[PDB]
Amino acid sequence: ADLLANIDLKKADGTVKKGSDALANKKVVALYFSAHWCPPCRQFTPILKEFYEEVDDDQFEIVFVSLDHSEEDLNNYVKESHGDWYHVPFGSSEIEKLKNKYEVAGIPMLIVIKSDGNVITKNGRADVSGKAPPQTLSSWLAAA
Repeated sequence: ADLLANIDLKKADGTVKKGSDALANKKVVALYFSAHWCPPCRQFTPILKEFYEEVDDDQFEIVFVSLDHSEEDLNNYVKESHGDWYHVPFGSSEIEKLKNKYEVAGIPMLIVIKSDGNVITKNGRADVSGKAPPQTLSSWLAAA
């Protein structure tokens, strides 16, 4: 089973294919939940692009799941800052489905999954950047 087998996924060049074709041979997929309106998001995205380009690994893929408020904002964000990975089209019902499935509210969030959808780690952001302020403050509070 692979999570996104039947979902339309798009690249910056505008081409669309089904997840069964886009993510074939991917062993690890990172779901990146983000939006242009979010200042921590905009700071993390270049660090994510650097990671993606350094590893240069055809077993790995990123899928952007946008919390942007319009298709214009989604597309400009991708063009301005993202590496050459896939994203879910604006307006797709899959955006909400994925947010619900992974319990995403606050962003940025980088959820690293097996191709079947099981979570490897919800802490993709910290693994990539070395930092994740909400989770850090939460463990401080939980010790206080």
